Amino acid sequence: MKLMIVGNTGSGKTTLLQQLMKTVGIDVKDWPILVLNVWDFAGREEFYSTHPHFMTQRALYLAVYDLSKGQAEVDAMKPWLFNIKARASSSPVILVGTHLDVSDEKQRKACMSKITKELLNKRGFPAIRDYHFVNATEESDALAKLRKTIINESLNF
Amino acid sequence: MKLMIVGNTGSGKTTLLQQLMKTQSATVGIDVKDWPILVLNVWDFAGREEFYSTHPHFMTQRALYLAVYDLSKGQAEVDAMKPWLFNIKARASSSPVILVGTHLDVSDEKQRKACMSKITKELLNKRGFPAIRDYHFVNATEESDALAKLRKTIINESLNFK
Ligand SMILES: Nc1nc2c(ncn2[C@@H]2O[C@H](COP(=O)(O)OP(=O)(O)O)[C@@H](O)[C@H]2O)c(=O)[nH]1
Ligand SMILES: Nc1nc2c(ncn2[C@@H]2O[C@H](COP(=O)(O)OP(=O)(O)O)[C@@H](O)[C@H]2O)c(=O)[nH]1
Ligand SMILES: [Mg+2]
Ligand SMILES: [Mg+2]
Repeated sequence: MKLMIVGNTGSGKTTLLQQLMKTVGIDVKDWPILVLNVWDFAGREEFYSTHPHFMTQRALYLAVYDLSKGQAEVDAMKPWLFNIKARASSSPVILVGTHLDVSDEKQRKACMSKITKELLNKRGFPAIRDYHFVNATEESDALAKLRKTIINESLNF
Repeated sequence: MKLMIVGNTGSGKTTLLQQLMKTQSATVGIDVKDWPILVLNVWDFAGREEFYSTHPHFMTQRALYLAVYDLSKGQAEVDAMKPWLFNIKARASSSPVILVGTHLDVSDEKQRKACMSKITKELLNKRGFPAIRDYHFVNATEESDALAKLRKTIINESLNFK
């Protein structure tokens, strides 16, 4: 299923691949011939960063959902939270509802009540550190706050 | 730090990242970007099947490797492969590996004998390196018989690996 292209930088890995199929640290492509999931690594540092330890222990999560689709999308977050918990116990999560610009207040408050009650303080869900509602298509106050929360969480982990 | 962006397709994950950073599928399944602020290694998952695909079981136990070196730099590059091979071994003792020397077009005939000799006697059938299935020498920039043989080896081993 996966084809990993490894070796040192400048050896021709990306060039070889586009020729077979006929810098970014890690490039992930599908190759239909049987479909192979191809992982193109720039060098040793990038391969090392995929060790299961970093992948499962050293990660912080943005769980993103479309608020304009209403509280069922918040429900759609539960399977994600169980999966995230199973990858790591200690994985902190920030929930982000997008499409705020095309959401009603009934939806925003319902989703928040849902979040507050059903997701916010539960074992074994991950620790959900904050939640945000944003128009993801533009710069805004709320998006800048989300940006700061992501920084604060990365530093304090 | 890794930042893993998850959720279902079309929820705005890639749009949200682009906005945050301003400071077959229609979309890439997994996109991996560095974000300098502290550098965040950001992994943007299109959806559930893509996140699933990164389970450590699939990452470490369901992977075939193309181990690439520059043959115009000579037998020292074949030596450079040994650390890679120990590393691949540590992920799964069973990982199949195909070795490929590029830059054939700017290498000597002797360069290459030395590499093949080196590969043959130091890497080929060795407890515990991984399972080195084949080796090839190619100009990676063009179609060739040699590249077509490599393409075939990849199909063959992949199918055998399944
Ligand atoms: N002449 C020649 N140049 C090559 C060959 N393979 C790669 N290159 C050149 O090597 C350089 C590095 O290639 P790249 O594909 O970026 O290497 P990567 O870091 O391993 O992904 C590029 O300028 C390629 O065009 C080859 O077989 N022959
Ligand atoms: N109106 C609006 N559209 C959004 C928002 N976030 C994402 N979109 C749109 O949703 C569609 C899918 O976004 P994309 O980033 O591809 O979602 P992904 O599949 O989760 O990566 C695009 O047409 C975006 O412009 C938002 O907050 N408001
Ligand atoms: Mg490359
Ligand atoms: Mg996307």
